[PDB]
Amino acid sequence: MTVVPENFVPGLDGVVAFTTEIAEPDKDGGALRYRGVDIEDLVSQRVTFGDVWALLVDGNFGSGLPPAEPFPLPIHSGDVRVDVQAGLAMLAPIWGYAPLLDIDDATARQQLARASVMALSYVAQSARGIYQPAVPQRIIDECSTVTARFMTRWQGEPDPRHIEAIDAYWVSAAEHGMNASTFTARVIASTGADVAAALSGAIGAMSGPLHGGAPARVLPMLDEVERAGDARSVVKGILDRGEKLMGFGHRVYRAEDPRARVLRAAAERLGAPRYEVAVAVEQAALSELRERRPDRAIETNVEFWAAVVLDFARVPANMMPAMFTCGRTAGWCAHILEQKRLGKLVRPSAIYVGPGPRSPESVDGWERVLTTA
Amino acid sequence: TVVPENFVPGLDGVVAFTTEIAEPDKDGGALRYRGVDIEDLVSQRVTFGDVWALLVDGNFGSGLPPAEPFPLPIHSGDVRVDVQAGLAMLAPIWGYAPLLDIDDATARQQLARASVMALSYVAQSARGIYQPAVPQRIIDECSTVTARFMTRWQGEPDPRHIEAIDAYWVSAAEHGMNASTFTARVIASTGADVAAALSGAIGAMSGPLHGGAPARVLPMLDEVERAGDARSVVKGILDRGEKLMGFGHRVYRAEDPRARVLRAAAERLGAPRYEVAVAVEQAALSELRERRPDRAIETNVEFWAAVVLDFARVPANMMPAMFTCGRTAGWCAHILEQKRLGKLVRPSAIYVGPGPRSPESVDGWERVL
Ligand SMILES: *[Se]c1ccccc1C(=O)Nc1ccccc1
Ligand SMILES: *[Se]c1ccccc1C(=O)Nc1ccccc1
Repeated sequence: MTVVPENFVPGLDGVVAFTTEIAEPDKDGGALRYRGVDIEDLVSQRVTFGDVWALLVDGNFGSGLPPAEPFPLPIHSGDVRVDVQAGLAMLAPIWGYAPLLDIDDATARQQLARASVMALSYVAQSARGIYQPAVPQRIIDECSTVTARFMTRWQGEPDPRHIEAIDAYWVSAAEHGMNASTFTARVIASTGADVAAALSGAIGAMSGPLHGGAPARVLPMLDEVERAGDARSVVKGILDRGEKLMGFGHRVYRAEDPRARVLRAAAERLGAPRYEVAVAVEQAALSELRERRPDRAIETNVEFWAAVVLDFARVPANMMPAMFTCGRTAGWCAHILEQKRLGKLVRPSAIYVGPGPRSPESVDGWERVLTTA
Repeated sequence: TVVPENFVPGLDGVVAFTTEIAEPDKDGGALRYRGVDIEDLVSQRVTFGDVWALLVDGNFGSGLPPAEPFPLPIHSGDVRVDVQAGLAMLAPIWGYAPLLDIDDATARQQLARASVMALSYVAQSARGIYQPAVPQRIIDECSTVTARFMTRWQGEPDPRHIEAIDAYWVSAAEHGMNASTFTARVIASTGADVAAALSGAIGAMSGPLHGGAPARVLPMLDEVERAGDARSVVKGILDRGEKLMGFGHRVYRAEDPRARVLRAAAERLGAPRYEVAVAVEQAALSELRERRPDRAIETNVEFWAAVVLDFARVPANMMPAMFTCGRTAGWCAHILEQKRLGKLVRPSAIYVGPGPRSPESVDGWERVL
């Protein structure tokens, strides 16, 4: 008889696959820490994304992310995710990226940083589009931070406070543990392949709708409440139609997500025009959902305030998933470097529950098969 | 106080899925596709397209369709990079929706369209940009996708070479759960489009640690052609410290069924390197077992994969792409199985890093704006 482990969980839910020193998503304590440093501390003191990238990868504020070299994007497919996923994979031949097996830690760290900032450059060019002239390097070179250079390359003359919005969002979305995309990067890195191939694979896993973390569409709901005037009526109407309230649902932490609280505070101080309506919608959505089902513990998803912050920086909705990918490159690179030092291939097992030995003549459609008989 | 739950890193020996696709019966020394032995499939010369349908669908009847005309848009100098990048760009132009928004029939059709697209991309990339493309009219004269692949790449393929590739691809179609197959399932579990899953799996196959890629034995095989004594040459390689390529421990009970199948194909098709290769196999096996009478030493399947692939005029740099082409059958079958399972793959990790500390206490804080 074919048996299965007693604590068999399809999808490896709750199974410990690694021990990491990178970050601690303290869901019981309601805090998020990068190498022991709270994200609230990082975002309150206005630490740029390039420095947080160094902190996660290196464990200290050693060497920040360098600027991207001039490299026009070679892929124009109409999908920003596809453009950067394919673009990164082709960096290995032209830049001579060796397999992770054949390089030391210092080479891998430089390669990770070089490609990480190239992914940001590729997204900015793809977002700008092919029907618009490229921004000259001189305007980009006037900027001081990586985040500022990204917006300048994409928008030309971005609002300085919109740059501050992206830094708050990118830091808050830099790393959140062993998600599907981070797991994908570590598995590819565990084969010894080049860092470009590992980053490209993780981009593909992030594209999936079920991955979680991409900003949900809440602008149609926010626009309606601004027009109607009563938030409680709008949320009740959406629920009464059999639809789901976007941006709200089951709790992830024990309470309010620390990333969600950080993003809401950023929208207030930076002067988000939608902040007043968004707060009113949040309290109405919580009150309606916490009363209709008083048993569930329901909090606000971080994707609700991520959309508000990204919309404030004038990011189109179809571009929002790409903004999430750009920030997550810090967490991806940190886990890739840690996996290289770990030095063990990741290969789980599978239990066969299929048919037993059967002759080919016993398979449906065998007569159609052409053979030497 | 921070303690792990009696684990080892890398998920070794941990069951992640149950599968109906294939059973690598290592303790019985047999490999079966949906219960069908690969030895039976090869002995009756079942083509790769039919085996692709058997793995994905569980039955024959609708094999791999011919590839549509599409000149390869990526020329990076690496065949793996070309196909991996090219497959990812199929989604926007072909309207590939995420796996969450399509039914099984749509997913199966999209997998077949991309799977045969990957073979065409590899053939075009191998042929290079310094040569004109083979016209579609000549390709249509062929009857199988394996013959279409050789025609698109070489132009005037030897019929024996086509049979050699067909035998190798069947044995390399699927070998259970591995890093590349695991990667394809993980990406599919997010609901992403099948093109993204295949592109990610190709990157996983690129890694040297994956295993199964054709062994580097040509310099050694060329050597025994000179000396003429297999026994003398192998002993020298061990004596000066190097490792005999293509030989190692046991994988199955005694013999890998794919290795026996591939070797039988070499003699059936009159491979010139066959006589030398068998002599090296016996010389390497006898000396390795004699030096270490405890460890079970058996011929790696990748040793005979190099012999068969080289016979078909496949260069050494192309051999990893050849392995990628054959494995597309297994990846497509597992992606469809993952689609029906509908459970996201999301493991957990334990934090063993530094405790809560202020940013000022971290080294290098003074160099931060
Ligand atoms: Se971009 C740019 C262009 C000219 C002068 C200064 C800048 C700049 O760095 N702006 C900025 C960076 C970071 C945060 C807010 C604003
Ligand atoms: Se390809 C080709 C071109 C012209 C005529 C016949 C073929 C052909 O089918 N060759 C072949 C296919 C499969 C196995 C052996 C040979």
